Amino acid sequence: GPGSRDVEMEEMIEQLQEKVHELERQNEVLKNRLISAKQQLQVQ
Amino acid sequence: GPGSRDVEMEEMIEQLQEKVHELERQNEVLKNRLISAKQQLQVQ
Repeated sequence: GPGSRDVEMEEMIEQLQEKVHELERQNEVLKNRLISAKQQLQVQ
Repeated sequence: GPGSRDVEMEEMIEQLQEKVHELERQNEVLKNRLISAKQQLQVQ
């Protein structure tokens, strides 16, 4: 008989949560690139 | 199909999908700001 757990449901949810996490990481990288460029422009 | 939905689960899934969309929009803007500045650095 089928198991109590729906593994496919678990994976679908985990995939969506990981998509949010990876976009947040990419957002942070972009923000840091902008910070870095502005810091470089401000010298002198 | 038949219209049976768990309201709280559906709302959480939609909120996560909207977060993905918002992060994608935000990251497009940051990337395009960086591209714009590089293009300006090419003004000869």
